Amino acid sequence: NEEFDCHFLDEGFTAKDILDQKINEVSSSDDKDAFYVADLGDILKKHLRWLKALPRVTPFYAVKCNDSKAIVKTLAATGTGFDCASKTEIQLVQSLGVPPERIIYANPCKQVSQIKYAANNGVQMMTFDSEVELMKVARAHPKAKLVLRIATDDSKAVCRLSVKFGATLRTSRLLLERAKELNIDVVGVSFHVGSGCTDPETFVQAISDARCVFDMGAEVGFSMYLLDIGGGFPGSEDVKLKFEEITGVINPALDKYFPSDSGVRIIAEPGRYYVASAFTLAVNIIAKKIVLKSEQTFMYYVNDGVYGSFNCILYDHAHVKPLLQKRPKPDEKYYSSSIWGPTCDGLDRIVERCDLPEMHVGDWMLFENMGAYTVAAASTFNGFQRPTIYYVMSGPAWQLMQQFQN
Amino acid sequence: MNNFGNEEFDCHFLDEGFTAKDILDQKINEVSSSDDKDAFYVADLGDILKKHLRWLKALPRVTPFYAVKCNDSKAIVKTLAATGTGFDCASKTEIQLVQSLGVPPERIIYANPCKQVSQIKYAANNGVQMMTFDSEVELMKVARAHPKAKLVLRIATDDSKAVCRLSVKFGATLRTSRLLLERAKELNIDVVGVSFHVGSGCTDPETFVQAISDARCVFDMGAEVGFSMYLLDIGGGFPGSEDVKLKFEEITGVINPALDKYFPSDSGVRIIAEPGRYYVASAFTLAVNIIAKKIVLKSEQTFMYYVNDGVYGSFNCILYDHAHVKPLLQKRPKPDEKYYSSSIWGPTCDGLDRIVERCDLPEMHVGDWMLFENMGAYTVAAASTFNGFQRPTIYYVMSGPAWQLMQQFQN
Ligand SMILES: Cc1ncc(COP(=O)(O)O)c(CNOC[C@H]2CCNC2)c1O
Ligand SMILES: Cc1ncc(COP(=O)(O)O)c(CNOC[C@H]2CCNC2)c1O
Repeated sequence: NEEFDCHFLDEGFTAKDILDQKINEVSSSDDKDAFYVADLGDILKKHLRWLKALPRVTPFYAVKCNDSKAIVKTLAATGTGFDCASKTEIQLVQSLGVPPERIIYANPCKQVSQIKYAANNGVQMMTFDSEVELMKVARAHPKAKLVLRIATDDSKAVCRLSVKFGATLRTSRLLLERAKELNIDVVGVSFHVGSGCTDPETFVQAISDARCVFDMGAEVGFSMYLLDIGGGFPGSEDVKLKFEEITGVINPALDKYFPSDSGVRIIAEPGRYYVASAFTLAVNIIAKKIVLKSEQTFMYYVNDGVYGSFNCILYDHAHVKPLLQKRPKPDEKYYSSSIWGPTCDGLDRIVERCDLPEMHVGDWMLFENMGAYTVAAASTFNGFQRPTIYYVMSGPAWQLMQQFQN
Repeated sequence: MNNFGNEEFDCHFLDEGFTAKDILDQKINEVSSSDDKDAFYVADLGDILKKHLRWLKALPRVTPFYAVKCNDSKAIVKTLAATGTGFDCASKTEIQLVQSLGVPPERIIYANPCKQVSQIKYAANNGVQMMTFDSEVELMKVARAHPKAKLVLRIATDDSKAVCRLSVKFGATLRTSRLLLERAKELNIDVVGVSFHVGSGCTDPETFVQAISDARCVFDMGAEVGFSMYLLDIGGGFPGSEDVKLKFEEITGVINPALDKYFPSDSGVRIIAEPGRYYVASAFTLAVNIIAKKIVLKSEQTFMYYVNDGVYGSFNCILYDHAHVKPLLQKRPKPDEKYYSSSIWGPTCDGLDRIVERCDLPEMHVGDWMLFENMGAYTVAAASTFNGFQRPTIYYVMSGPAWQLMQQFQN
């Protein structure tokens, strides 16, 4: 089974070269299903980079971003924590041998039976942001260590009047007092700035707000020690606001509001940072139409779409950039083109308009940075199966993973 | 009510005097004093049989080929196969599903106009001869991978009033249709008919008339080039519930005179359709549990309810199918009871996983149930397990008389 099958990446070869090779091998096979190449070594590189940029912050990987068992196994060997949102994710993490103290149940609104599942399996730390959640915890997991999730302002959000998660400071005070009444232990504070962060100062504000709630806890008699700064960090360099800019703004704020001598323990919940760039998707052009506007335009149909990997266009506000597998000659002509998914849906369209050389059925298109919120949310609408994932890892990357295990 | 063994093929008896609603009530009452309150469906296969009887009555000249993609539940396909419908399959997996249930290939149309070559090869290997197409490259692929196929030319329609527009993506113009027929003649490929799709969620029935007229024209084009055209495929778009402005019978009352005018029976034409949501929409009712609750003060009281199904699950139809969902209470509320402005949210971490932005509901509590009717079409077929949340259990029910009706259809 390919789930736990990993291939060697030879010296001097990158995931890109492996992609080229696999494509050339099937040139006349006629079996040209879409497929992923996933470089686990890129995940190890991301971990080293995190250790360098955020030395005070323990990463808890957000399983929901991509729950591939190979990914979770690699990260567990690396020694990260895991942020789990449901019973199934907890089951996945524990099946790989991760002890419960490396799991945070960071879902603020949890079904009671799933809270009980967490309690049965020793997962003690959970987040919350409402009084009803406190009632549920008191009845189903009374010895849990609760982390109060506070609200953060996203000025760019589509729905700004109705925020799904996060308590205001005013509500946070009442929640701390209520938890004290119910004899429930609150041990920290969490927040989530969001993937669509444009200004790193948002983090500063969140950290400042977190400190405020910490002070409230001290007033009510809690011994607060856990600060969870959430996720939202970029997973590729193809972004305006790069990881290191964010961390360069975060670390002084952490030192100012949560100095190390205070005894605070700082964690994060990065999802896309670890996995986005590790996965590259190859889709095959399965159909083609030429529309005359005599300026020629083209419609290409590929065998992955908005019901599959490209659901990220709708759910994750993703902007995907098609890349050519075979290097184009410098002089060849480009045409206005659209790219469509395989399903019956007229809205199953990947790219409305782009410039491409004339391509043919059987040619491949590549999409980089497809690791995050792509396969995790794919469906089998129309009966189309999920692309196979080929995991690769070089020898030196495996050695680095061994060093992390030691 | 509890499934034992396989969910797919387990069916429960629906006793005399009971409706699917009563089964929902019973299931809810049965788990009233426990903490396992996962979301679940009640699927009344008898409603599907009723829909088939209604179709036979309203469109006696049109053989239905069920659009498997709308809801690919094995129980649904088995019931319809026993009923004797055809099947419209969009991929190798759907063909596999239909054939596994024992349906012969002549009751399958591969009505995907833009097919991967290996899937065309699969269709050829398993005797599925009839496929649609709307482009020259498709003719090349068929000539190379399925040369003996019977092709149905899919034409464009003005579906501007339809809820789900398909014509931007699929369908040849009449001008293109002439060239496609001539090209098919060059390649020695047999074109046997014409198909169209007015668009899912049709709002104006006159579209069908024009579509049928266009089909007649293409038929005539085929006759000019030497094809003997006999198959007319009028697609889908029919409503699946009575909760719509444009009801099934108005559409069929517009379709039947057009069929008689442009395709009289004495011509030898064979007329089929590809209804998806018509057969299954109202057969499924979804019950979700309120798993979390927040009170927001405006003191005008407002409420946020969190349930254990969402936009990544069954309610993906809000995004993909332009669905407008109406939450229903298990017990019809007393007239005097106070209502509050309320929002309904899915279980996932996503801030946009929101089912209902604003509605009026009495104050509800964790453990209460909400019902969503007419959830059969384009709901489970496109659900994912994002965040690790599992698909709702489906409980299939069927009364004795419904089974008798199915037996009559099978004979
Ligand atoms: C509570 C919590 N923790 C971590 C993450 C992961 O965020 P990343 O940006 O680092 O991956 C999340 C993510 N929550 O929502 C992001 C969704 C919204 C659309 N697709 C991604 C989280 O909620
Ligand atoms: C070719 C073809 N045949 C039948 C159907 C079924 O249409 P119904 O309206 O009868 O269910 C279709 C539908 N195709 O896309 C409609 C999807 C898109 C979003 N949700 C519905 C079809 O294409």
